[PDB]
Amino acid sequence: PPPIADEPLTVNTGIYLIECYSLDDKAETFKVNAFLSLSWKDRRLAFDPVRSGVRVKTYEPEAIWIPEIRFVNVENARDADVVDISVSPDGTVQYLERFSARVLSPLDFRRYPFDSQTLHIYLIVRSVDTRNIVLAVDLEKVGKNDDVFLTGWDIESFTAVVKPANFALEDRLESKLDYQLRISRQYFSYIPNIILPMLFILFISWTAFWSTSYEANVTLVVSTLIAHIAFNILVETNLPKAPYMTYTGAIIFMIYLFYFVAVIEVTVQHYLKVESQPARAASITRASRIAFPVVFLLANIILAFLFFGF
Amino acid sequence: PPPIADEPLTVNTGIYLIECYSLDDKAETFKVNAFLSLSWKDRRLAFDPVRSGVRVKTYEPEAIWIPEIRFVNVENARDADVVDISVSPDGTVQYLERFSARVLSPLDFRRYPFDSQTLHIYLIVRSVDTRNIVLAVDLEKVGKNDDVFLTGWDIESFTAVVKPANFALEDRLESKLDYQLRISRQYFSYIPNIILPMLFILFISWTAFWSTSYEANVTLVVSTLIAHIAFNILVETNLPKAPYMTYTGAIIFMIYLFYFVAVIEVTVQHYLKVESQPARAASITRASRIAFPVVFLLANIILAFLFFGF
Amino acid sequence: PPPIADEPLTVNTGIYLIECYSLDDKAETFKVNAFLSLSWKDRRLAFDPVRSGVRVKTYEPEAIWIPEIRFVNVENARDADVVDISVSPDGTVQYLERFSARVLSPLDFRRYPFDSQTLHIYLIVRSVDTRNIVLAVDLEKVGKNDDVFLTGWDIESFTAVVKPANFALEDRLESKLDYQLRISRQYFSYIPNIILPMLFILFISWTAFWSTSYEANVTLVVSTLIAHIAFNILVETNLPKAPYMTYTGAIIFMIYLFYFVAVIEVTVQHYLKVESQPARAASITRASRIAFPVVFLLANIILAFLFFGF
Amino acid sequence: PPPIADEPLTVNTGIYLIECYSLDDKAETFKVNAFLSLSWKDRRLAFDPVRSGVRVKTYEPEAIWIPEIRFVNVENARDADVVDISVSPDGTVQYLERFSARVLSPLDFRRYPFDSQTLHIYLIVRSVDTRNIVLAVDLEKVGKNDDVFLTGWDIESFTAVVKPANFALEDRLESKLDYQLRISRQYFSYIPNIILPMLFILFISWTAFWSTSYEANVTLVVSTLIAHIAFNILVETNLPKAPYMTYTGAIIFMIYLFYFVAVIEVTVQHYLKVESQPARAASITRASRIAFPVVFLLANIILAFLFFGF
Amino acid sequence: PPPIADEPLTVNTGIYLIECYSLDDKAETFKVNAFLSLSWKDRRLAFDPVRSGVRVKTYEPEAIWIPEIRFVNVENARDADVVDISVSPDGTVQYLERFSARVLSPLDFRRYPFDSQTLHIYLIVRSVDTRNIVLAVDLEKVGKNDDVFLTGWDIESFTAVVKPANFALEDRLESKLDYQLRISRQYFSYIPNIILPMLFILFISWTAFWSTSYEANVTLVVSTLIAHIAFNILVETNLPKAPYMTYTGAIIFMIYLFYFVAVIEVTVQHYLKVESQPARAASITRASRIAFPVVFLLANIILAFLFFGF
Ligand SMILES: [Cl-]
Ligand SMILES: [Cl-]
Ligand SMILES: [Cl-]
Ligand SMILES: [Cl-]
Ligand SMILES: [Cl-]
Ligand code: NA
Ligand code: NA
Ligand code: NA
Ligand code: NA
Ligand code: NA
Repeated sequence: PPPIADEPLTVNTGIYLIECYSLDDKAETFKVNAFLSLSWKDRRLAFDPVRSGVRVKTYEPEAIWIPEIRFVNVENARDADVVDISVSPDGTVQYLERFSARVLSPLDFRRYPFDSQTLHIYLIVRSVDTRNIVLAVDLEKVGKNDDVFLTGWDIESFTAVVKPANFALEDRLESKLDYQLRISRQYFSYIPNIILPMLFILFISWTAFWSTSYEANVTLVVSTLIAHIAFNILVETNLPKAPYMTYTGAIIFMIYLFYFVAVIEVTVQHYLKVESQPARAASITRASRIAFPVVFLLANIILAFLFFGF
Repeated sequence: PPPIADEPLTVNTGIYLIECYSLDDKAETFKVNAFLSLSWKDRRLAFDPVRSGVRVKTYEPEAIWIPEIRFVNVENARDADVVDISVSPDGTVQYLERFSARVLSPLDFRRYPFDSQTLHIYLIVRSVDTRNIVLAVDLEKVGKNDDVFLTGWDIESFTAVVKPANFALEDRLESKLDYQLRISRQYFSYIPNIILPMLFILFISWTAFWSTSYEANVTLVVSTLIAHIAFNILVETNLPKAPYMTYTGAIIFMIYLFYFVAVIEVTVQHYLKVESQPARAASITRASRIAFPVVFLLANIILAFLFFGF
Repeated sequence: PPPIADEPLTVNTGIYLIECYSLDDKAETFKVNAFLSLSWKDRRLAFDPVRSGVRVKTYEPEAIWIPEIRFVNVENARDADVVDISVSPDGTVQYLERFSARVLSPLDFRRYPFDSQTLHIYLIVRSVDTRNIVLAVDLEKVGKNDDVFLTGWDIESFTAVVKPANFALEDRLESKLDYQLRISRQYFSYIPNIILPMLFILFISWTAFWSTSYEANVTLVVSTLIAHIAFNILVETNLPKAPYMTYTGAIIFMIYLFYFVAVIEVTVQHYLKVESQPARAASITRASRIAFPVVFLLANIILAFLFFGF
Repeated sequence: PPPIADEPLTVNTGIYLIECYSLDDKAETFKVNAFLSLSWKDRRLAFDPVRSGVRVKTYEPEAIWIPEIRFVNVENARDADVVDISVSPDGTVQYLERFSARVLSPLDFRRYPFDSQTLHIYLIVRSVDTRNIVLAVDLEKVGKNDDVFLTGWDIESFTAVVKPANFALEDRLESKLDYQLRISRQYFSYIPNIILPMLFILFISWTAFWSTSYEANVTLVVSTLIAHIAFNILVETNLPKAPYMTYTGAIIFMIYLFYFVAVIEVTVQHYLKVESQPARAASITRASRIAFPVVFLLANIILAFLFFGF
Repeated sequence: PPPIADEPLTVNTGIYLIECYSLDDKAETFKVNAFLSLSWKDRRLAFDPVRSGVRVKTYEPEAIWIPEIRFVNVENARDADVVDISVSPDGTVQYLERFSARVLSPLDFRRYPFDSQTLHIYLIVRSVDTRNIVLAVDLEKVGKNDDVFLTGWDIESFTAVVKPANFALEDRLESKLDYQLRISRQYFSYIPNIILPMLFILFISWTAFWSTSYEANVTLVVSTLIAHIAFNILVETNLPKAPYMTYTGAIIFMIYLFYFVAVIEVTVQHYLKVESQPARAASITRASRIAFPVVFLLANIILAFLFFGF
């Protein structure tokens, strides 16, 4: 039994995160636990303060018409819990439910682990005989609790995009609001834990340039290679899967390339040394001791700018 | 209390994906979150616009007969949410529920990671005293939302196969519709991440052909073999299990074969060298330097065509 | 209010798999999704075709007495969905529910991966004041849909054991039916993927018999041993846990034993060589080159016959 | 509306395992699927066989008072299914529900994998105006079905501790029964699969005592060490986490200790050999060949007795 | 229909843990299973002992007004089970529900594995027309059962912070109580299992200082490095992820640094030895034999005090 007038029905909305948690780099989901507040005018139940004697009349949710507001990108849907319904005398209604759901918002890993992310929660509502339109009420949207935390993330802002995106769908108007939680990573623990050790084992491979022992050099470059892969296995947990070209793992790919040309160089210095041209081998080796770090530092700089300064 | 006439009851159907997600290579399932729209004529509740005054009369789902449409291939069944029921005056009914479920559609991994897939969602309905037949209404079947994404997949099309497959079952006619979501993989991130490093460590093994040091050669070919398996462990996540003959992993099997014959060759060049026939050893080695890459490039071509050009 | 007569109540039963899936080697469970059909005579609701005018009278499940048929070996119990209830005029009732559950059927891994399995679904019903007995109706038991698949299994048959096992339990008769789904594995993908590479790395270890270099030989046999264990880690997923003596893994245990005696032999050839008896060392080595493969092929044959030909 | 008399209300109880499954060494839980039978006198509904004509009067659970029996150590609580309620003429009531839950019973891993375990299921009931006391009825407690199995365990007994533990709690008496399922492990598959290979790779390390090659010896002892850790990773699944001092893993710790002193000995024999005291090196080596196995066999015996014979 | 008077409504509260379990270092959650007791005055249902004849009048929860107490930091919300409602004659009500939930309390890993933790459970209640305030009743808050256990933790205390934190929220007063479970780890099993073996493999690397064999030394330091990473993979389960600077893993980072400078030193002693300055190499080596352990023991002491003595 929807409210009736010549105007489209506006429904004021407001999310308020009590807790957010379980960001899931793999499923691209994150759980949330929040208030939802709806508010809309219904003159059919507008009432008299004086004859009834009360400032506000509460109602059970079964009793009166309530718009079908729905989340769009939510798996584990319909976890709801009505907390309050308060009808104002002029017929404005104030609905307030607690809810929680696992939202599905895609993440972009290209600048990992310096990425920022912007999680989304959509709300549609579908029209009936009246057209229906949602819109954000900022006093009740200010959705961060001070206590919200994503471990390993700094939480920038929770705000709504004030203009609803109205559109046709299966022969009805539908109105969709977009709430956005913005976050950025706590990278620094990764410097001690991921980048530095990989670099150390790479440098250990570069030691081979001061050796002429082909036996010591294969044992060097190849044993550091095994160490490299084993270490990559060790941190496999902090290197989430993407079908796209990540920053980390561009530099990883580049590191495997350095293992390969280190092996090429070692093999060359040895073939050269056995073809009785020791001067060329010692020159290629003495050269590599400068060449390898430098092309690395350069390729690292190109690569950083390509992802960040671009 | 089903509607009655001399004709079989046609029920118009339409799926509309709001979100699809959680494709699961292991369980061969994927979650979906969509509209379902059913529509069918029931003259028993056909009514008068003039005497009742309204263009359309909505009903609670308990109130009137509703066909038992059911998904066939769905674990985590019965996640339903009625959104709209609108009865036209001629007795046509328009049902619209939001639902989500994890569909069970088998995947074919033979051309991984260049595979395309075609996910399926079936709908049966079972006959009563009236025969019953489902059929697809394209205006409400156009099921892709623009926002649907399978991370790492390009989503080609969501369409329904318009002819229902009617058939006897436990002494009743049953009618089954087939909706099909079509997808194809985002392979390219795999070239930097999977294929190139395996190739580099294999080439490092081929370095042994320029060495005559049996000590350096065992250390070479066998340490690169350990590196190879360790790397395979590293990418174990991106190589899903099949009971059948995959393209990748045909080439992987072939790589293990190349490690084996490299070891055979190394051992031969060394036994030959100790039997005082150094010319045969250096000829077998100098030969291997061309033979190995070439049979590889050839075997790779045969293998590519066998899977793709066949 | 159970039906009454001087006879024990027979209830005709019939399972019909629509889908089976998620065979779980670890939990020894598998999910299923099927029809259940019950059928039994109740003269109390037998009725007149002529005075009532209809061939069959349908009933809501709340309305009439329905036997408590129950699955025995089912975790995630009670996922039910009544589809049809049709009462015949003589009082026979035809019940038909769709259901799904995860069945608990033990698997036997001794001949893995050439094993066949025979999954079980039990049905008990418990007596009241009337004795009660289940029995299988083959027209509705023919439970395979053509579309059922267990990925990596060929599905032989779905049949029921026609004689119920009646027995006393907590002072009541109980009757239990046994339905059996029979399957056999798709082994062949395992030959390229598991057996051949293990064999290659073992043969690489046998290469040591053509070397006299103790340095090269320890590096050989022990680096192939590390490769072995790393490879075992790689295929750890396809080697399910058992508390019993599996075929695969008998041969695996035997492979570790071959690494051990290869190390013993290498060490012996070297101690012999340093005790200035080179003729014994070269004889033991030249002997091993035949002895190792042959005792392997023999032990493999004994072992195959012990598990298969026994 | 509880039954009233001058006596405390005794409630006879009885669990009957239909299936037990999913023992979880990690969460320290195990799933169960059983009957529960309650029985208690209620003269308020005692009735006349002659005037009513029936030997037993069944009731719907809503209709009559039923004690709040509750499991204590259960996550995934309240999975219930009433099967029977039968009231005797003198007012004794016989309740029977099927249920399943995941019970939380701590495991003790100190003698793994020769451990036995004793799983617990508690039942409290809380007092009202009448005091209330549970007590076990053995005819309906005999809870094993013949078909119960924990894969890899032998199931000794399912019995109840007949004396309830009554106690004050939040100003009411509460009565708690303790049912106990007793089990012991199937260790033997572990001898081929875990213990023997670790021992083989350790013995391979001991081979170094017959070599004087410091190059061969480091390659030996350290490559077997890497093999060891890799093997430990391989069986990581069968070595469950404890915050306490396990038997296995005492012996593992001891094995790492043997790797360490083998390295110490090897380094010593080599420093001695370069300080031109070859006699002391060859004596320390020739000594180690007996010392290492023996201190091992001894330490293994001490360690076995400390855990088992103590 | 809330109780009315000129005063704010105080609601006495009390949690009582029956079981706590499944502490989850990864999700930073832990499950709990407890009593909740609410108590508050409602004169509207105050009653006469004499005219009604009973000391206490029990009520069904539907029948009377009950405050909306709610947990704040709880995923898997609303697992409730009313156990008792007892109204005193003066109108005080005594509510008692059993519940269980997975609480979300952040953990601090900086002093792992010597950390203590302090888990939190919050309770808000929201005001209506009356202001509403929660407060803790210690006789029913004494929440530890003697049987509570977190495996691997010693459980210090379960207490409540007696002063509620009242505050404005969405135009209502809200009152929030804070219950705190305090725990501290069982570290000692980690000394045999994690710290000692890492130290052993590190010391094995330090053996290289008594060798001048560059072949033996690369094989030494680098093979121990691989061993190190493999071992880190073995204990990866007991080293939970943090975005911050942990104590363990500061020492791990420092260990990787020692591998790196051991490689540097080895390479230097070898380049020095080939530049025909053997005295500098043997001095740097003989120096390292004291320098490495000592800077380690010092760095370990600095690092211990920085985390613990600071
Ligand atoms: Cl050399
Ligand atoms: Cl050589
Ligand atoms: Cl040698
Ligand atoms: Cl030596
Ligand atoms: Cl050297
Ligand atoms: Na890992
Ligand atoms: Na993996
Ligand atoms: Na694995
Ligand atoms: Na593992
Ligand atoms: Na691991």
